[PDB]
Amino acid sequence: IKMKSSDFLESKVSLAFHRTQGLMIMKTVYKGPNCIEHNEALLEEAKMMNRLRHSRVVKLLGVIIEEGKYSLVMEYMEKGNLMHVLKAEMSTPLSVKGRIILEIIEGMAYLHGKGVIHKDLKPENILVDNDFHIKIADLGLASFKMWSKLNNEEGTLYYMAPEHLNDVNAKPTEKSDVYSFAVVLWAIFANKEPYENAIAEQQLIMAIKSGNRPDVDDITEYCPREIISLMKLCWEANPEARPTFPGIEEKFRPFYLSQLE
Amino acid sequence: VIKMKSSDFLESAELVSLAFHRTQGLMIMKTVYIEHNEALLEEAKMMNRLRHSRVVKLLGVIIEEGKYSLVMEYMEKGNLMHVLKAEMSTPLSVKGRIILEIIEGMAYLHGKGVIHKDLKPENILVDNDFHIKIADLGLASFKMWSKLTLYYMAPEHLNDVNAKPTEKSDVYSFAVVLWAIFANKEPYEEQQLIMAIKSGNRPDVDDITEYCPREIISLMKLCWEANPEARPTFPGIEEKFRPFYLSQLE
Ligand SMILES: C[C@H](NC(=O)c1cn(C)c2ccc(-c3ccn4nc(NC(=O)C5CC5)nc4c3)cc12)c1cccc(F)c1
Ligand SMILES: C[C@H](NC(=O)c1cn(C)c2ccc(-c3ccn4nc(NC(=O)C5CC5)nc4c3)cc12)c1cccc(F)c1
Repeated sequence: IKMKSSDFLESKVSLAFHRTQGLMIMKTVYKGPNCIEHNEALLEEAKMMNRLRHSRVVKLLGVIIEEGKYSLVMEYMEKGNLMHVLKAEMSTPLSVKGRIILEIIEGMAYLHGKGVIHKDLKPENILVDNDFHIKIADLGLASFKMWSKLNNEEGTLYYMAPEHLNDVNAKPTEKSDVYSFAVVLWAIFANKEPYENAIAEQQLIMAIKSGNRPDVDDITEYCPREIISLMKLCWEANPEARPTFPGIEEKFRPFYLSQLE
Repeated sequence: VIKMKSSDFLESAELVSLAFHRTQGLMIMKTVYIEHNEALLEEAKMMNRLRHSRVVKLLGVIIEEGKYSLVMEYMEKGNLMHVLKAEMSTPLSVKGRIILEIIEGMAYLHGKGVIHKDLKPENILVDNDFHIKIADLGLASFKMWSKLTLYYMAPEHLNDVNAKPTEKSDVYSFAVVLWAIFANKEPYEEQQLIMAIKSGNRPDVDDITEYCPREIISLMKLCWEANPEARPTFPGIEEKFRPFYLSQLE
């Protein structure tokens, strides 16, 4: 699982070419003074990332732990993130959008089943391959404590549950990821980011905390009536009222097979 | 649009940077930052069409491969709040002219189908002669370049980010600028205040200790009416305020 920087041809998210295994994605996280006290915990977190093995989760291919330099190596996803694909000038049919929603659900159920709270689910953390299959990613390292710590030693809020806005000590839960899935759902059918009419961040933060949600009327594409009810269910103000991902998969999978696929 | 190069500038200093152009003088540069380019250039081509004596002009754009910058004309005295708080006094006649120039600038923008949406004293810049220009520091009007305070927000946009701003949203902002011009300070010296504003709270008129003509108090109250329908338009304000300024204030 551990690699060396010299395992890569010579040229912060970059395309990298490993000398034997080929094209990969490299994110160098820290390039400063030595800090080897963190190293066993960083290595154990990398091993936890590497044990996340599921078709809808980006695989960690390697970790570089060098005396001044820490890097994570991931597999490459050819088509970029969900928002870029939704905005490409070829249209994405309802059947493919339905499949993507189910795969996001499958990936998120798997992560929650492994005791992982994503904490930063958004269209940019949903990557797409050539066949329009998706994998969940963590570009800002929001999910693993020590790597997030190392990233910050010396982000968009459209998808943040309202309980976390203006609250640095609220602990993210499974219901915080369910909130983010709701707005991603809205984005998949609007083909754009929400809240285009916001003027100021404090206006948007306070509006969302008081009950503002993405404009369902701004979906001019056909959006099945059950998916509008799903997003509204998932962005409920009270987290206890939000469903779980296994619960979402149990209602959305038959609906996807009978109507959308 | 004029496209410019970073090699066209001698000196830079942060302040958004003040830059010294090789021929055209002092300028303000905001470095903001290939999928983006024809639309990014088209927004700039559109900004450049705002040509008016009371609106800050886009002089050029720098599209370099690690660098995206907007170049604006420089306003020597900074923004309106900085000028109102200086201990050199601003007589009523200069305050009246400033109000009329804000109106001219706002009428011109609306005439071009531009809704400012963020009118406030920080977006009102002042030159050496105390003439003003309307600016958009937060890039609030052009989406993609913005892609790269609530005291002046009309109550219909408070706790409602999906309502579409109108010309009447700028008239509300004008009203609070009026109050600030005569108090020489920001008003309301958030969820509690937001709700009070949504139910009718306004800046305290009794907190204006400077002399303030009766017509400007009534205009202020007219322009900040809860119902957007009751607020005048800027051409409507100009027909009442231009003769009033000439006969009483100038
Ligand atoms: C183990 C996994 N950790 C990660 O996923 C990542 C963590 N960090 C810091 C990353 C940084 C970049 C990428 C990434 C990976 C692949 N690609 N592929 C393209 N493709 C194009 O840009 C195309 C040209 C247009 N971009 C990317 C970007 C991933 C991760 C994970 C952990 C926890 C929860 C999870 F859910 C998942
Ligand atoms: C075309 C025009 N676009 C803009 O207005 C600006 C857009 N962006 C991003 C800007 C960033 C900075 C400035 C700016 C310009 C000049 N000055 N001058 C001083 N002076 C002093 O700082 C102190 C005394 C020393 N500051 C400044 C700051 C302007 C703009 C516009 C568009 C739409 C509606 C409008 F109404 C106007």
